Amino acid sequence: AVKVGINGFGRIGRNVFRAALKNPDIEVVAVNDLTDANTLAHLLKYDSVHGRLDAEVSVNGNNLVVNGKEIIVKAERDPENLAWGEIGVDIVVESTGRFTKREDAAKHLEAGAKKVIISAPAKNEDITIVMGVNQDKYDPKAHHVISNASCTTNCLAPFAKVLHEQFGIVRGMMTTVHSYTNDQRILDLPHKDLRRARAAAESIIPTTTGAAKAVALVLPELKGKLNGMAMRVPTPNVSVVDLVAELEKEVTVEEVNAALKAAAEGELKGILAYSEEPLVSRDYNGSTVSSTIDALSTMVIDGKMVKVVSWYDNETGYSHRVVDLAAYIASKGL
Amino acid sequence: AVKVGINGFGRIGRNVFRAALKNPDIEVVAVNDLTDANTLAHLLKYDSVHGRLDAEVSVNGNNLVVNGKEIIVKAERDPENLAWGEIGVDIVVESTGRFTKREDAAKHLEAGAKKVIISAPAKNEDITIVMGVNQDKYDPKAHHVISNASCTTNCLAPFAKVLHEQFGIVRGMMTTVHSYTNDQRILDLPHKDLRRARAAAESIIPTTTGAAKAVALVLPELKGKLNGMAMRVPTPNVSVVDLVAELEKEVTVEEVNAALKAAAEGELKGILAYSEEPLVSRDYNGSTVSSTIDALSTMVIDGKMVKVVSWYDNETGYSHRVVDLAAYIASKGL
Amino acid sequence: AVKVGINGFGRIGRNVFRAALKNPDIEVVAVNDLTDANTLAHLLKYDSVHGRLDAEVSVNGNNLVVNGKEIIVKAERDPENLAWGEIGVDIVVESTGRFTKREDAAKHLEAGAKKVIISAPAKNEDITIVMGVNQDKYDPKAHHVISNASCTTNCLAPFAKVLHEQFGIVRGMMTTVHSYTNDQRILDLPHKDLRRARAAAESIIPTTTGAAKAVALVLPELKGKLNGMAMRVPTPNVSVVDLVAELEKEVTVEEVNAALKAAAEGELKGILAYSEEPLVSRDYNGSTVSSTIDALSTMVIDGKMVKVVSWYDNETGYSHRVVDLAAYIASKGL
Amino acid sequence: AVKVGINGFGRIGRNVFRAALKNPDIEVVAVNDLTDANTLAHLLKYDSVHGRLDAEVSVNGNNLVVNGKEIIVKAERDPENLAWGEIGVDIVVESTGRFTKREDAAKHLEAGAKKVIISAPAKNEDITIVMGVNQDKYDPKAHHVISNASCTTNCLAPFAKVLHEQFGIVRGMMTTVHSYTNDQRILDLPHKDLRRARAAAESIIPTTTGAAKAVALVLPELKGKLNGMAMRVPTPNVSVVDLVAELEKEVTVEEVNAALKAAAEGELKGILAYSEEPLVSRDYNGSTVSSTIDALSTMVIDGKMVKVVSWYDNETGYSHRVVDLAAYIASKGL
Ligand SMILES: NC(=O)c1ccc[n+]([C@@H]2O[C@H](COP(=O)([O-])OP(=O)(O)OC[C@H]3O[C@@H](n4cnc5c(N)ncnc54)[C@H](O)[C@@H]3O)[C@@H](O)[C@H]2O)c1
Ligand SMILES: NC(=O)c1ccc[n+]([C@@H]2O[C@H](COP(=O)([O-])OP(=O)(O)OC[C@H]3O[C@@H](n4cnc5c(N)ncnc54)[C@H](O)[C@@H]3O)[C@@H](O)[C@H]2O)c1
Ligand SMILES: NC(=O)c1ccc[n+]([C@@H]2O[C@H](COP(=O)([O-])OP(=O)(O)OC[C@H]3O[C@@H](n4cnc5c(N)ncnc54)[C@H](O)[C@@H]3O)[C@@H](O)[C@H]2O)c1
Ligand SMILES: NC(=O)c1ccc[n+]([C@@H]2O[C@H](COP(=O)([O-])OP(=O)(O)OC[C@H]3O[C@@H](n4cnc5c(N)ncnc54)[C@H](O)[C@@H]3O)[C@@H](O)[C@H]2O)c1
Repeated sequence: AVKVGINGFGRIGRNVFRAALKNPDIEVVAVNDLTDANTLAHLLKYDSVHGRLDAEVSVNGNNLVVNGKEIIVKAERDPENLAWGEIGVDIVVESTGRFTKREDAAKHLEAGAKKVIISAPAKNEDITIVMGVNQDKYDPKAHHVISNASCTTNCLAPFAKVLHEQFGIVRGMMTTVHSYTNDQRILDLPHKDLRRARAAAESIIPTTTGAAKAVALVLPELKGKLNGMAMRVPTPNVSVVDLVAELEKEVTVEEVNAALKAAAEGELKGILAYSEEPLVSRDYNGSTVSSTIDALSTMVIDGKMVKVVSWYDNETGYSHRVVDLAAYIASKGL
Repeated sequence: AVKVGINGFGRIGRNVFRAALKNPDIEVVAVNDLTDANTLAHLLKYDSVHGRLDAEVSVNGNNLVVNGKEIIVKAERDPENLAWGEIGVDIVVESTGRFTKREDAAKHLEAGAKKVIISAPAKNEDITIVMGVNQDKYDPKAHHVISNASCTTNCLAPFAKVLHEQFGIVRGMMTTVHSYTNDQRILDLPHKDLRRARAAAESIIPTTTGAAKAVALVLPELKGKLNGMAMRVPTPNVSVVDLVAELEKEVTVEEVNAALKAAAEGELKGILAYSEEPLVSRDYNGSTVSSTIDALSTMVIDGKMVKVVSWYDNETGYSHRVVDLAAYIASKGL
Repeated sequence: AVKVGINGFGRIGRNVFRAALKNPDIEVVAVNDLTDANTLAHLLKYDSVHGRLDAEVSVNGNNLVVNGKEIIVKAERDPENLAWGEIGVDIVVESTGRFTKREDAAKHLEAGAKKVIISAPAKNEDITIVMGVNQDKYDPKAHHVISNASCTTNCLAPFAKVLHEQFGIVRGMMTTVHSYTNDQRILDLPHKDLRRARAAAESIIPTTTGAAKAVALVLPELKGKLNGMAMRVPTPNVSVVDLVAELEKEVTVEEVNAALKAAAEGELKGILAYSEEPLVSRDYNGSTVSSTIDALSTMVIDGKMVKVVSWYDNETGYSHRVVDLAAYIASKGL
Repeated sequence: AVKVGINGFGRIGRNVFRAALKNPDIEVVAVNDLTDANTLAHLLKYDSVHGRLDAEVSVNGNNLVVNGKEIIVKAERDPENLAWGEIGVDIVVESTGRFTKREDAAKHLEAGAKKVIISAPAKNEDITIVMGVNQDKYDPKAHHVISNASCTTNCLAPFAKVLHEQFGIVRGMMTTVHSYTNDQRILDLPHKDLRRARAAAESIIPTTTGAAKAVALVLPELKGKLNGMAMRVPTPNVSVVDLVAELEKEVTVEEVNAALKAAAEGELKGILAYSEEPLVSRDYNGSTVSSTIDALSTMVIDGKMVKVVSWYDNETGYSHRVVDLAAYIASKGL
């Protein structure tokens, strides 16, 4: 029903597409990138990480035909010339990675879109939402440039929430051991981040993350209580959050895991998951939840310091959240 | 001067051999493995991780010849049959990974050697030593079967000592993001550990570690204060320790780095190193120190919770400490 | 229908099992390995290359329970002790990699089975079959210990048959650029083959292959005309054959491609596939045919020399052919 | 001596820089890229493939200081603006990958340079040289825009030359199994070549090559007699050429190998090398020759069809040849 347009048909853009084909509440009517339709059809069809799209994809002139519906292909470098309004696009998913500051993202609104979901942390957005955490704070009257935060924040927030509500976080530090992404380099090339300049598939690469601090945007009570870093490693998809926290109450592993399982089975079902199996990163490829607790890794010291580890498919989970947010937003009235 | 034999000419035995080539004090005279001298000479010459050996290597009958010196090659499955005594070996480096219980390692003693250094965490050993942390605790009379601990423990202990001595650790949790080793599987094969059963180069693999508890063996005051986990990733060598600790003194990032830098330049010179460069794991390939603080990653929260990151070449640094321990033991009279 | 047993529940053993679940002609009633039922169920459930099995898998005592069918699990190191006969097993799939000589393989018949399929090149076998090439040569009275040849030979033979029949092969050389397998080493360890002793995921590793020579076992006319080598590379599955042959007739790329395409659509349907897409190795992960021509790579020089490239999922395509041969053999009378 | 400028301080640019450090005949006075001196200094110091540069490297304002030598750093996207002439640069190495067409490369001549070496196959150049094959054909008066061809052509031409001279090539097909380069993509992104669009470290990726054909530029007699393809694989550096050729005379494997070895030790010493060790790609990291025959891989069928395999460090060997050519051109007078 709600008409969606995707700006930047890359890892997240094409994964959102894939997640959207499942949602009957949403309809992707157009995509914009920097290439032609033949190239997009080919990239959409064959995915190195996710396998063949199971849908008939063809090219009809300048457009994509997927299961008989035509999808408009644009190739406009400048968001202002998109003309979203002319084709009836209501919600734009901004997934280029170039327009995360309000000045650029709002161009879509000026082009006739009713709402914009930035697929990353933003600057000056109306509101930053983590589904299952603070979607209730969205005001349809006032919020038009919406950030869906990062994949890492989507992983950490749901369980930080649980731990905080339940035991109370004094302070905590995280490490995300993260698959490489298109922001890195194949072989030692210039980068703003000198760590991210280095061959992506050959090293463990420390890099900064704003994800722990960003939790404070969706869970105000944690402002100034978490910090963290990332470690980019030689895998193409799937990541994991390692959080070490000092709690207010004294707990046991059993207690910590019970609260997490409860939430995964209740309030956070479909967002937070819980696993007691000894799995590895490849096992989570294709996982649509935001966070899956590795129960076997939970660990406590002195009743107060806990280690919690949670898996996330950084392309899939995050893309399903983008679609969830689009439906929720549309559900509040456009 | 002191003659050394190496049992198990694998990643550690060959790395120990390379390090011993630069040591004035010890001389490797014989090796034992399960293969022929021709295979061993090939493996010693050409290393996938460390490149070509810059030495002249040849085979003379059943022996390896390295820079004119003849090295005896044995192929004895049973340590008891080694006959270390006849060829004068006083110190045996136990690097097979099969004889880590004192009872098994003591077979070299039966075979004529005077001291045994097990290249891993041991069972019932006379003493566990971490060079620069507790070598002073070694008694030449009382201790014959000595464990050099694990690579991770050698990384963590030298800086856990500084932090504790300086600020006081209340409690702390570690994660080692570690390169794969020969204990893993190429493609999903039975293993006691169901996580290590999985394709080593394809996933992020959580696995347990006793390295954080094992710090208690060399710094008794940390007994029951640390715990940790490991994450094996798709790189062939070089690992990193990520420690999150609750300190007793309120600190700044600058004071933590200054204490670390101070120890690296002083007391722990050769063992602890300190780096302010934004490096990646490949830059640590060949590093001989046990631990190199990544000073740029140091972070504090609420003045009490710290994050310290330290690099280690799990093959080279650990091998260099094996040689250091061997010469320290020799220095104390054998 | 025909009851089957699997000896060696590894990459081929488990992939045959997966293939067999959707074949109504055969039924796997028992497997043999060197491990417990819990480890095998785990490995059957979660695969690093092929993902999660879509079947319900559990452990019932000492056995596996798959989709409500109890599967007997054995842990006999000696085939002669398998007692295949007492539980009605007619065909045994020999996939341990240890029993490729007819005399070793024949222990299975001593144990009560009626037929043995060795999942690799054999020694002294009754017959070597390549489905699609010479299965008509199977004789139910004279052949009991059958070899299904190698994955490489199953890729090459079907298209070498078309080129030969249509144009006539004078001579030709093959290279298989192949994924790594459990026969290789994680980090430089002794191996009979000094090339396979080297870190599997770190290099391009030239290795010998008998596959081009083995085509003569299924296509007698090609004896002495083909030879080749292999290059093992850092990918966990999927391989490709590059054949260069001197032909009898003058051809064009179009002629050669049309010939391959006709065979793929007619006689070799299901065994030989034909692709006009510019795909990469990951796109063929899960592919069930033995051979898929990369039509874009077909090249001719001087009307006489041709280059043909064909893809193959070395685990899946091969495993499906084992299943096809088991079904074929059962149709001929047991 | 000859003052050299480098345009595009990338994999080839910095490897040429490394190679030049050793040449007393050539002096690198300036480099141009698109970033600052601090970034370039860091990239030159720390290399993911070749390790730490053994030289003192610092930044002196806006310049690089290497072992006392100041190296001017420019950052001009447009070659027209480099003003080579003003700083005395005689030879320019064009290694950005963007200016291979004569009209773009000639811009360096208009900016004051005397000669331009394009580090890639070119369009409309004055001449294409393969050191040790046709450098004798270079005319100082007439040739000012010179291509040093590709890394593959440099591997192939030296031994195709020997083979043709000795036995005579009728026709041949080559496959180059090649390390990934910065021309590829980390995770499926638009690319002009839909093969090269796919995740580089995840697959075996077939791609066209003009290297076989380009041999005819340097060995005119082979025009129309060779063709080939490439396969990009998950390794960061080092490649291998696989040539299958129909010969004019009848040879033995022993004859072919002795011809290659004779050339490697005579004519082509330092360009063509010969190895009888069973080595792997990582063993050739840092290899400065153009082509190293893998003698154990030589194979003959019917005395007429030959397979010759040759290794090449695509970064280092090519880079030393760029330095070789520069020194050659200089010696003929500027
Ligand atoms: N990859 C992940 O795991 C991930 C997860 C969550 C959020 N994100 C965020 O999503 C964003 C996209 O990341 P990605 O990994 O998908 O990147 P990407 O490189 O795969 O895709 C970006 C796409 O945008 C296109 N593009 C670039 N500039 C354009 C322009 N001006 N107009 C139109 N198209 C343009 C590119 O051609 C490409 O197709 C970034 O903000 C990233 O931080 C990424
Ligand atoms: N790789 C590392 O980073 C590392 C670091 C520190 C300590 N360690 C420990 O060192 C030990 C060896 O580790 P590795 O990685 O060098 O292993 P590895 O597999 O590469 O080497 C073991 C070697 O021992 C030989 N061997 C096996 N059984 C033998 C026997 N009975 N007699 C003689 N030789 C025998 C094998 O042929 C092989 O060469 C293990 O205890 C491991 O925990 C490993
Ligand atoms: N992986 C491939 O691409 C492939 C393709 C075609 C043919 N093959 C052939 O198939 C055979 C198996 O290859 P793989 O890749 O599956 O190997 P693998 O190493 O993955 O599996 C071997 C299995 O046999 C079990 N095993 C070993 N010795 C045993 C014994 N004595 N009794 C019972 N079980 C035993 C092991 O525990 C393991 O599960 C080899 O002959 C191989 O050449 C392999
Ligand atoms: N990598 C190899 O093995 C290899 C080998 C032989 C030849 N080559 C050829 O050499 C060239 C360079 O290849 P590479 O692998 O080094 O690539 P690269 O991507 O590593 O480096 C190119 C460098 O050029 C700089 N650059 C880009 N545009 C520029 C501009 N307009 N002005 C100045 N600098 C600019 C980039 O920042 C980068 O540092 C290509 O033509 C390639 O085909 C590459």
